[PDB]
Amino acid sequence: WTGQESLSDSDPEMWELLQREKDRQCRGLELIASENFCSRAALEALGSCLNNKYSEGYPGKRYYGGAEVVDEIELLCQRRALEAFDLDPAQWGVNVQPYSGSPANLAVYTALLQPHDRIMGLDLPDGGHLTHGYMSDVKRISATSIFFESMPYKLNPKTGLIDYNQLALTARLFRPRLIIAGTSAYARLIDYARMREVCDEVKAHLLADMAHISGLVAAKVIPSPFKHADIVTTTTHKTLRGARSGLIFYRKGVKIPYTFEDRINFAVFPSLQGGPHNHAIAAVAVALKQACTPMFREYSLQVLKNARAMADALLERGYSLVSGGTDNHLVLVDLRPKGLDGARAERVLELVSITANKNTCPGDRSAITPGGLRLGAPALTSRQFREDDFRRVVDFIDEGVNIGLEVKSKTAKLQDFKSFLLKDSETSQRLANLRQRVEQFARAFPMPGFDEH
Amino acid sequence: WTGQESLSDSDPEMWELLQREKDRQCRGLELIASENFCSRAALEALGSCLNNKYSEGYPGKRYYGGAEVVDEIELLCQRRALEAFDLDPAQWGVNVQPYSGSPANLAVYTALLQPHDRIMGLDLPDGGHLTHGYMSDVKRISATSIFFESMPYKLNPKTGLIDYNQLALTARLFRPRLIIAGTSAYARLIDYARMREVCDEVKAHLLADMAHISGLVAAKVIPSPFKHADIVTTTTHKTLRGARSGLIFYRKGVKPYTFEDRINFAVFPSLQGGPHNHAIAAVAVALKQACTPMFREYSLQVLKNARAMADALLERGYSLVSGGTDNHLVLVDLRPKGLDGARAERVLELVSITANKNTCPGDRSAITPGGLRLGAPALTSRQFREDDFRRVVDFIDEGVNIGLEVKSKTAKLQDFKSFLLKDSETSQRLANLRQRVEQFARAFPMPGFDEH
Amino acid sequence: QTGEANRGWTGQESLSDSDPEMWELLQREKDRQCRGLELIASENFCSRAALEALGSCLNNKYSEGYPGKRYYGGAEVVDEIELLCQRRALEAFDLDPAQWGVNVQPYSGSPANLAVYTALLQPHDRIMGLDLPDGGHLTHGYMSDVKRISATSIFFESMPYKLNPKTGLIDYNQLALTARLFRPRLIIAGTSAYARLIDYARMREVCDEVKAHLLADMAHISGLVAAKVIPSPFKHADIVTTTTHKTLRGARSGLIFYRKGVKIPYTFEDRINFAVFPSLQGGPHNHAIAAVAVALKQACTPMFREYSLQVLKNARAMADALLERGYSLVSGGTDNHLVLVDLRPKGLDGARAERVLELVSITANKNTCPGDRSAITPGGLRLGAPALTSRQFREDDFRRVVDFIDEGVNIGLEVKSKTAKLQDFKSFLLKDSETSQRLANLRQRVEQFARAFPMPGFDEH
Amino acid sequence: WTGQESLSDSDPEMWELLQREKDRQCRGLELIASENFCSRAALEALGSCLNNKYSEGYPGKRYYGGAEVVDEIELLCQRRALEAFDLDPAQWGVNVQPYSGSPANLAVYTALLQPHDRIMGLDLPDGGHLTHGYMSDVKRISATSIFFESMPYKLNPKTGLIDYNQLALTARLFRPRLIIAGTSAYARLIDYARMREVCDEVKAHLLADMAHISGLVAAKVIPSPFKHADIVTTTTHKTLRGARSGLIFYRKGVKIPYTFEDRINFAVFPSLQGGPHNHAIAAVAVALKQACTPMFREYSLQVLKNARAMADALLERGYSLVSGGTDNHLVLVDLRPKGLDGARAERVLELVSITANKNTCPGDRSAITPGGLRLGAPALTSRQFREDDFRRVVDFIDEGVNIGLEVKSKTAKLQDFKSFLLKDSETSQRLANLRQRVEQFARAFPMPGFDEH
Ligand code: NA
Ligand code: NA
Ligand code: NA
Ligand code: NA
Repeated sequence: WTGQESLSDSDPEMWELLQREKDRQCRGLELIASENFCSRAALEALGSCLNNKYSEGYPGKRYYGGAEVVDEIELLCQRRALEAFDLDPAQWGVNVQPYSGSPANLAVYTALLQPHDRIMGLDLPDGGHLTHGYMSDVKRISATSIFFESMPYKLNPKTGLIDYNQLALTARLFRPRLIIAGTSAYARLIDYARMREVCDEVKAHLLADMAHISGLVAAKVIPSPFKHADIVTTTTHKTLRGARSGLIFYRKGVKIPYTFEDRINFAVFPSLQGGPHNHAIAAVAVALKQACTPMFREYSLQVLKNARAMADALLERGYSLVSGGTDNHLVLVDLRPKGLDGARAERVLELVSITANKNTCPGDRSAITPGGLRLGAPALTSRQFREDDFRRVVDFIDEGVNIGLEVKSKTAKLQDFKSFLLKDSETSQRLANLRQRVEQFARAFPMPGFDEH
Repeated sequence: WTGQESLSDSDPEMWELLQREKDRQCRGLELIASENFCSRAALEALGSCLNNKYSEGYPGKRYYGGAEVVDEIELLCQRRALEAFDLDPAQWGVNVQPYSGSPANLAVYTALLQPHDRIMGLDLPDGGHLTHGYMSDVKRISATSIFFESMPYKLNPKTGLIDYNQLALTARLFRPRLIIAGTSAYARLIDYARMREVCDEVKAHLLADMAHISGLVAAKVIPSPFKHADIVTTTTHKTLRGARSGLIFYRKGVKPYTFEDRINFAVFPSLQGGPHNHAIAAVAVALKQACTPMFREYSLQVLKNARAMADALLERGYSLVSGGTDNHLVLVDLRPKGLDGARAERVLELVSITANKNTCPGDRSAITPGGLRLGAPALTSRQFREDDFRRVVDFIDEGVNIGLEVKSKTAKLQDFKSFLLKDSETSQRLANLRQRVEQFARAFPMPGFDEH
Repeated sequence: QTGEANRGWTGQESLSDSDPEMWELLQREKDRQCRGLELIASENFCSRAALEALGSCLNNKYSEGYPGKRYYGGAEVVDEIELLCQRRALEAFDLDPAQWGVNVQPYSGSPANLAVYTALLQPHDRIMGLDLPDGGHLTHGYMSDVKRISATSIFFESMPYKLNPKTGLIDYNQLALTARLFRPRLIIAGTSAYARLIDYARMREVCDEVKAHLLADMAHISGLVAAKVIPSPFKHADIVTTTTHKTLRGARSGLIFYRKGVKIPYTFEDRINFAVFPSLQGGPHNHAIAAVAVALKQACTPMFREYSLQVLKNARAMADALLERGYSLVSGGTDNHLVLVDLRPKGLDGARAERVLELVSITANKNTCPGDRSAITPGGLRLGAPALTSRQFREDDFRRVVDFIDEGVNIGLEVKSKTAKLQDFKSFLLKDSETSQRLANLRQRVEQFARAFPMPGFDEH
Repeated sequence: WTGQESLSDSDPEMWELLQREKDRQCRGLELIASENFCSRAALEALGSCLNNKYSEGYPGKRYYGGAEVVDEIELLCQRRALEAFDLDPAQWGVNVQPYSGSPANLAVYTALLQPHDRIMGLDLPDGGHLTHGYMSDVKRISATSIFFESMPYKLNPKTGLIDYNQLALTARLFRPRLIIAGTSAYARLIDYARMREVCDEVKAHLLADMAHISGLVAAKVIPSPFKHADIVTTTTHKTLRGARSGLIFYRKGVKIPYTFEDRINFAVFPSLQGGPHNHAIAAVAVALKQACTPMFREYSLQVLKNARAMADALLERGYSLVSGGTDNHLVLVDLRPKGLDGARAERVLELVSITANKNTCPGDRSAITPGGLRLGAPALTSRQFREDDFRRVVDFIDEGVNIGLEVKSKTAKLQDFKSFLLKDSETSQRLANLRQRVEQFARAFPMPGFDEH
C-alpha cells in the first residue's frame, strides 16, 4: 500500500458520491444566504499535506518541533486577515485557529467571561444565531446558554428592525458583560455606533459576529464593524468564499492597554481546541488574499445589486419583505400575502432544484409553518449571475409558489401537502417540467472549484 | 476570475509554502507518536466541493434541503466507522460531525454532565490529555476544568503504570460522574475491565478516549475499549491515518441506554454549527482503508516497529518508562543518560528527527522533562521495517551524544539551544548527521500527493 | 475573704449584680428607646410576655429536625411548642392547615428568604425582585453596577424590576415585558420602602404566564395582613415569607408559609423544610420560637386589629400633616404603615435631614426618590407609624411629631445655607454654638414629649 | 393592652409549656455533648429591649441612626471575645453578628470562596459536622455541598483518629481552597499544626471550627487552634455556656496585610444576614466575661475530669471506647461488643430520663442501628457534678443497657423493640423504677438559670 492511489481508483463508491454532489451544485439555484462556492485554489490547499502536521501552540511558541513552515503559513494567514479588513496591526490582532464560526464564538466567551456571566444577542426567531445564547421556554439549547447566562433582544415587529431603544432599556437591567451585534437572518445594516453606545453605558464588551457579511465588509461595500467593536468573529466561508473555518479579531495596544490578546489566544489553545487544522489555515489564507483584490470588490458590489434586484422583483409580484427591503446580500421574503407558508414553499422549491429556507416572520403564530423565506445572492453571484439573471430566478420562484398554492388547495396538513408533491402524477409532472427548466438555466453558468468534484 | 485557477498559478507564495512543508515531511524521521501521513484518496475528498454544503442537523432531519447526497455520505461514514471497529449497530451508534478530538470530548461532557459535575482523568504529566480535565496548581487550563470539576488520577511512580488501586480509593471520595480511560503518553494497555469495575462501584460513566490507539484497536492488534466503555471518543487522524476530525461512539439499545439523543444534541445544536462535509467524506475514505487486511498488516508492523525501537534503545543503555511497550510508542527516560528531554528534543529537531519531550516519574524539575516520547506510526506508513527503526535509534544516539557534549559546555537551557546554532563545530556535526538522516528518509515512499 | 469572695457561682445571679457594665448598657438603650421618636418603619417594641419567653431555658435545648422527627430525644415539650407556634401562625393569617403549612425555624427574615431560594431553585437560577433604590430588599437579589452585594445575587441570578418614576408605583407593565425576556424561576412581591398596596393578582398573572413561582415577602406589612386591615398576599402567592418582628411585634425571627395538599399535590413542603434543616441551619432557637408563638397569639386578638387600624390612621395623619406643611409625598400618599417624603422641593436632601433629626432624638431614614441624581444625597425620608402607635400615639400625636420634624428640616435648611459639602454640614451641627444650642433645645422638647407615652416591655431594660 | 403584662398572666398555655420544659431539664441526666445550661444573667440580656433595635451594618458604620448604645455593646462583645481567647486585638478581629454556628460557617465560605470552590471536612459519619460539606451518594444535603464543592476526609478505621496522612495525599489531588479542622463527635485533640502544614502545602485556608470545644479552649485546658489557624468559627452555646449565636475570628494586620477582615464582615452583612440580634450579642458578651474567670477555668478542668471518669467507669464495666479513650469533654462508646446497638440504647435511656445520642462507629454496616453512643460531660458539670457523680451516671446507663439487652432477646425488629418498651408490663415497670431513681438523683443537683422557666 502506498497511499498515493487516486480516490476514483481506490474508493469508487465515495468518488461517485462526490460527483453526484458536484452535479447537484451545478444544476441547482442555490439561494441559501450562508452558502458560497469555494475556489479551486483554496480547495487545493485544503486537501494537502498540511493535514499531516500537529502544531499545538502558536508561531514560535509550539509544543512540538518541525513547525518552521506551518509557522510561516499561520503568520501569513494572520497578515492577510488584517490586510483584507484594512486593519492596523498595531491596533488589531487575529487568531486564525478556530475550527469554525461556532468554535470562534465559544472561545471569545471562554476568554472574556466567567461561567454564568451574562450575554445578550438577537433572539433566534428574530434573526440571531444559536451561538448568541439561544434557549427556549422549555430547555437550554445552545451551549452558550448552558455555560453562560443569556437574555435575548428583539426586533421591533412593526418595522422589522432591531429595537435599539428596547435593547438599551433591558441592558441596563440585565447588566450583560458582553453584547453580540451580528445576525443570521437580517437584511439591514446594524447600527454598530448605537451598539457601542449601549455597551459603553452598561460596561459590556461589544462583539461583532460578522459571519454573514464578512466579505461585504472586506470589500468595503458596507460599513465596517471594526470601527466600533472590541472583538470581531467570523466564519471564513459564506461571503468570504473560503474553506470552512473561523477567525477572531481583537483590539490590542493602547486603548492603558487592551487586555484581549492573551486571553483570546489562551482560550482557543490550550483551553478549548487541540491541534490546529493547518490545511484549513492555508486555504483561508488563499481566500483572504482573493478578498483583497479589485475582483472581490466588484463581486461584492454585484452581490448587493443582485439582492436588490431580487427584492424589487418580489415586491413587483405581490410579495412583502421584512423590513421593506435590503441593504446587504439577502432578502427576507414575507409570503403571507401570497397565502403559502415557508415550510410548504421551501419544499416545492427544493423539488425544482431551488434551495432556499423557511424563515420566521414578525407576527407568526406557528414555527412549523413560518411566514417567509430567506433568499441570498452570494452563491449565484459567484457563478456570474447579474440582475437580469436574478429576475429570472424570481420568475422561477413565483412559478413554484403557484404550484404550492394549488397543492395547498388539494391537501390539508403539512404532511399531506408533502406527500402529494410526490404521489400526485399531475403535480409530479408540473414539478418535473419546472425542474427541467430551472436546471437547464442553472447549468449554463460557470462554477468555481474542480471540474467534477 | 473563475475560481477554477490552480493554486500554483493564482497564489505562488502559498504554493511554495505547501511544497516546502511537503519536502520537510519527506526528508525527516517523524517520531511524533500522534503524527501520520494521510492518503491521497482521503485528501482528494477533503479538498472537494463538499466544503460548499451547509447541512446543520442529521441525515433526514436537516434544517435545509438539498442534502440528499450529503445525507448518503454521512450515513456511509457512520456505517464505515462501525465496521472499522467491528461494532453491531444494535449496540453502538456513532456521531461523525465532531470537528476534532477535543470537540468530541467536550460534546460528551456537555451531553452527559451538568456544569460543575465531576470528572476524573489521568493527570497530564502522567500521560493524560488536556481535555481530560487539566488544571495546574496555578490556574484552570483546559476548558474541561472550567465548565466541569476535574480531579486527576496518577501513575504508580515505581512501575510507570496507572495506579488502579489509588483510582478506586480516590473515586470513592470524589464521586465523579464520569471517568476517562485514555492516554496521550502511555506505552502500556489500559485495564478497561478494571476501569469498568470502578465506574460500576461509584456509578460513573466510562468514557474511553482512544485517540492515540484507534488504528490499533480497529486492526484488532490490541484489546478493544468497546468491550467495556459506555462512550468512546477518538480522532480520525493519528493511527487511523485520516483527515483531521473526531468521532463519538455511544452505546444504544437495551442495557435501555439513553446516550444517543443527548450525544447528538450536544454536538448540534448545542456546540457546533454546520458539519464539515469534506472532512466527513475524507474520514469515510480512511475508515474504509482501516477495514482492510492491508491495515491490519500496517498496525501489526507498527507494534513490531515500536518493539524493535524499544529493544534497540535498551541495547544502547537507555531506560524505558514501564520497561517497554505494548503499543505504538516508547517512553524513554534520558535522566540516567545525563540529558533531559528538552535538550534532546531540540538536538534531534536540528537533524530532522521530530520527537516529543516527555515528563518522567523520576523527574526532579517539574519544568524540564526527563524523557522523550517516540512513535512508530508515521514511519511505518512509509514502509519502515524493524531494521529501519534500529537505524533510526542509531541516529538518535548520535544526537544524544552531541547533546551531552553541548551540555558540558553550556549553562542554562537557552544557552544550550543557542550553542547548537552558533558554535561552528557543533553546527558542522549537526549538519553531517542531518544529511545522513535526510538521505536515508527521502528514499522511502510517502503517502499523499507528489509535491504538496 | 468575705462577701463576694466567699460566694460560689450559681448561674442564678441577676445580670445587674453579676455584670454591672452590661446592665448599665441595657438601661441606657432602654432610656434611648423611651425618650426618642422612633420613625423607622421596620421598628417596633416587643411585649414583656414575649421577651420573657425569649430569655428562657428553651435556649438550652438542641432539637435539630422537626416535631416527631428529631435527631435527639427529650424533645417532647419543644415538639409541643413548635407545633403550637405553627398552629398560631396559621391562625393569625386565617389559613386552613389542610392547604397551608409553615416553618417556624428561620433565624430571621433574611434566612427565611435564602431557604426558599435553596428549596426551590438550583444555583444560578433566575430571580426578579424590586430594585433596592426603588423600594425592594437586599435579599431580593441586589447587585450594583460594581459588584454582587446580596448573597442572593451570588448564588442565584437576579434582575430587578422598577417603579414607574412618574407615578411612584411598581411598573407592572414593564415587569411583564422583562419577565418574558429574562424567564425568572421565581418573582418576589414584597417591599421595604413602598407606601402603596402590591397588586398580588397581577404579580400572579405574570408568574403564571412565565411559569415562575410567586414569593410574597410580607415582612414590612405582616401585622397589617394578620389584622385584615389590608389585602392578604395569601390569596395569590403560594409561598410567603416574613419576619416575626416589625409590624407583628414579636421577637426577631422568621417564618416560611407554603401551600400544601391538593393542587396532584403541591411539592413545596418537603423541599422548604429540608432547605431550612439539614441544608442551611443548625439547631433551632426554641426560645425565639416560643416568643414568636406568644406574639402570634397576640396578633389574633381584637386588640391587635385595633392596633393595626390605628397604624394605618396614624400613617395617613402623618401624610396629611406633611402635605399641609408644604411637603411632597412619593405616590401622593400612603395606604400602609409608612410615608415616603420627597424633600427635593423643600431644598434639603434626606442625608442632611436624617442627621439633623437624629441629633434631636427623632430616628428616620434617608430614602431614594424617583429621579434622584446621587445616592450620597438621596432626595427623601421614610417615616413609619408602627413603633409609636405601640406607645399609644394617636392621630393628633403624629401631627405633633410632624411639627417637630418640620422644625428639624428648617434647622437643616439654615445649616445648608451656611455650609458646602455634606461633611461640612455634619461638622457644623456639632461645632457651631448657635446651631448646637438650637439642636439641644429641640432635643429637650422632643424627649420630654416622647417620655410621656407608655412603652411595651420591662420597666428598665 | 400595655405589652407590660407578665407571660404567666397573658399566655398561660405558653407559661405552662416553659415550666414543663424547665422541669424536664431539672429531673433528667443530660448527656448530649453539645448541650449546656445558660446562666440567668445571660438570659436576662437575651430577653431584653435590645430585641427592638435595627442596627444593620457595623459599629460607627450603620445604615440607621440611634445606634450609639448598640455600638458600645457590639464593641464590648468583640473585646470580650478576644479576651476570652487570649487574642491581641492588633493581630485578631472578630465578628459577633452570626445568628448561630451554621450561619458563621456559611459566612466564612461566602467571604473567602467563589461558588463551586473546593472545601474538605471530616466526613459526617466519621465525626464532622453537616456544615463542613456533607453529601450522600444520592443527594447534596448540606448547602455547603450545593454552593461549594466538598470532598470528605476520613478517620483511620483501625485507630479512630483522623488520618492526617490520607488527608495530605487527597488534598494534593483535590486542591481544596479551604480545609476545616473541627468536629462534632471526636474524643481526641486535633493536630492543628499538621492541618496547617497540609494547608500551607496545597495553598488552602485553614478554618478551625471549634464549636464543640470552645469553652475548653477559652479556659486553656486544651491546646488552642488560634496558634495554627488564621480563621476560627464557633457557636457561643455548648461548652462556652452562652445564648445561641455564633462568632467568626480572623487574623488582621501585617501578614502585605491580611485581607480576611473586610471580606468576612461583608459576607455577614450585607451579603447573608439582615439586622443583627442585639439581644443575643449582649447575652454572648455576658457569657464571654464569665468565660474569662477562674470560675470558668475550674469548670472546664472539671469537664475534662468528668469525661475521663465516665470513660474509665465504662471501661471497667467492659465497654469499648472509639479511639481508646478521651482527651476532651465527650466519650464515644462502642456498644457492639455488648450486643446492643445505639438506636436501641438511646431509646431505653430516653425513657429513664437520660438523654444521649446514638453514634456511628468505625465498621458499622447500618446507620439505622449504629454501633455506639456519644456521651458528654459539659451539661451535668454545670450542675456541680464531679467524678463520683459521673460514676453514678454510668451505673444508671449500665442498668439501661441491661434492660435493652433483655428486650432485644424478646423482640425482632427495631419497631418491635420500641413497642415492647411501652406495651410490655414487666418492661414498663422496670423502666418506671429506673426512671424514678434517675430523677430523684438528678433533681438534687442545682441548675443555672431562672427558678421555674
Ligand atoms: Na387546504
Ligand atoms: Na552544563
Ligand atoms: Na450650601
Ligand atoms: Na432479638
